[PDB]
Amino acid sequence: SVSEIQLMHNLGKHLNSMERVEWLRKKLQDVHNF
Amino acid sequence: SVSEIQLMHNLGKHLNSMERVEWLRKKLQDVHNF
Amino acid sequence: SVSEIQLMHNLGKHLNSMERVEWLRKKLQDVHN
Repeated sequence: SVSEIQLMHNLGKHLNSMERVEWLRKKLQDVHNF
Repeated sequence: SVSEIQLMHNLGKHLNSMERVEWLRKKLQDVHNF
Repeated sequence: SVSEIQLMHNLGKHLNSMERVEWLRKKLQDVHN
């Protein structure tokens, strides 16, 4: 049904969310430093 | 300062985590019809 | 979707080949010296 390009798009968004959440968790001490 | 192989392994872990959620969702959907 | 599982699985297989080839390439470069 859903094209491969749409699954790839949705998977890409989920991957971005994972990566951005973990990035912020790691750099949260640096963000407080300002 | 992180290796290319490491970037690949970290991407692969995220992908594998998403895959396990989908596998479990499918297994539960079958099971709930008993 | 099981077509989502198929995609994810095939992407994981491509990534595993990319890592193996990348590992070999790096072992070749390290010896090129």
